[PDB]
Amino acid sequence: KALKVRTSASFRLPKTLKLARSPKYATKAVPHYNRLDSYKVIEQPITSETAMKKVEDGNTL
RNA sequence: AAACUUUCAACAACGGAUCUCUUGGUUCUCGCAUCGAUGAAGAACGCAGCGAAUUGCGAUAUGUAUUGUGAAUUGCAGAUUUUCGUGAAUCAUCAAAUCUUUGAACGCACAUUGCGCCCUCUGGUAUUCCAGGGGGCAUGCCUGUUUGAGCGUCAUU
Repeated sequence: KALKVRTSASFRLPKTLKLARSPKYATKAVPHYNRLDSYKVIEQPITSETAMKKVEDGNTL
């Protein structure tokens, strides 16, 4: 007894212990290898003659 | 008389009838029961040495694995010797995988390849910033879970 004197007439939802995930098995099972590798990002270089201008003269492959 | 018009012939056009064909349909019978949040159906964009479509598949992209078959594929090119072999093939089979972006579509959005937050790791002086790799975060309901709320309500110091 001697109850909780409150000030806010507004009764908000009382902050509580939001527990985190501790799942009994991995959903994915095997972590997937990198979607987008080094080699998989950059495919072919270019041979359009006006790129080979830009390579040699501008220093941009 | 010629030209012309007409009729009719052979040959030639035009045109695609007829005939004959037929990997399509068609109805009838029989057998079976098997989609999907373990992401279905559908879509989008891709992917072939040379593909536009089709067919197949998903950045492991006309496939990988497995098994069988036992030498193809074939338009060209090309391999490779694997041809008394754990092994050819646009083969069959198919139980292992991959399965972009989507889509019931599920972080929140969605005429946008937009905008977040969390966990973890690696870069950059980094718990907080950025970036990269991974794994997440939908709603309802259910069973439990812990955390709580109500002088709803009981019993105690």
